[PDB]
Amino acid sequence: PKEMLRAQTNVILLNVLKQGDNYVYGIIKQVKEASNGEMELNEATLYTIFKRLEKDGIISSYWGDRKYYRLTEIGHENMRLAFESWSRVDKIIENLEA
Amino acid sequence: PKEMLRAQTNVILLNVLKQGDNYVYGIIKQVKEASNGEMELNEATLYTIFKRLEKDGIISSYWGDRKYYRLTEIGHENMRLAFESWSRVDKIIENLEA
Ligand SMILES: Cc1cc2nc3c(=O)[nH]c(=O)nc-3n(C[C@H](O)[C@H](O)[C@H](O)CO)c2cc1C
Repeated sequence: PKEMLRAQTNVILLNVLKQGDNYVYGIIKQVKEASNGEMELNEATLYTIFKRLEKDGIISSYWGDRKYYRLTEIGHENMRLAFESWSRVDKIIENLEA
Repeated sequence: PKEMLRAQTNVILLNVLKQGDNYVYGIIKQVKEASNGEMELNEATLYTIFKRLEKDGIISSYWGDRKYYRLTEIGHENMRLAFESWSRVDKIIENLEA
């Protein structure tokens, strides 16, 4: 299911960035560690996703003193809205089971 | 965010069907109750989503002795796979926070 994995990777990448500004290799390390090894992102997958997020204003980038990525203001608020509504969804689903 | 609401509604509808075969009005009642009133689905929204799920083999339909909908075999397994991987995602996200 290609576009569910895509969605999953998006959420994860945004959450890494939420923890702090980071660069591609740093992100890939953090995701591999937090996933107990089960998830090893390809450098190129990150460039594809980051090209799209930048265009949509959700993230921005800049150079160290190596390319760093940053969650924008829009990006933070979009994450908050997403977490809020998906949490409603999770409780609705909880009420359907019992 | 049109296509996130769409995704949310999909998950909810599939979970209703997971609880048991149901018909459009019954589903809408159950979702409104489980959502403490915050979520009132339109009859037409359900037809749009159910047309797509049927085509993809995820659900099927039949008449009572009124149209009933049913999660297919594929449908159940797809739900299980989705719940499993999103649960990995949730734990990965948990490790990134602390
Ligand atoms: C920020 C966030 C975004 C999510 N996005 C999706 C999604 O696009 N599709 C999906 O099926 N589940 C998503 N989920 C998980 C969802 O709440 C649910 O656990 C699974 O969809 C299966 O129940 C998301 C969860 C979080 C916390």
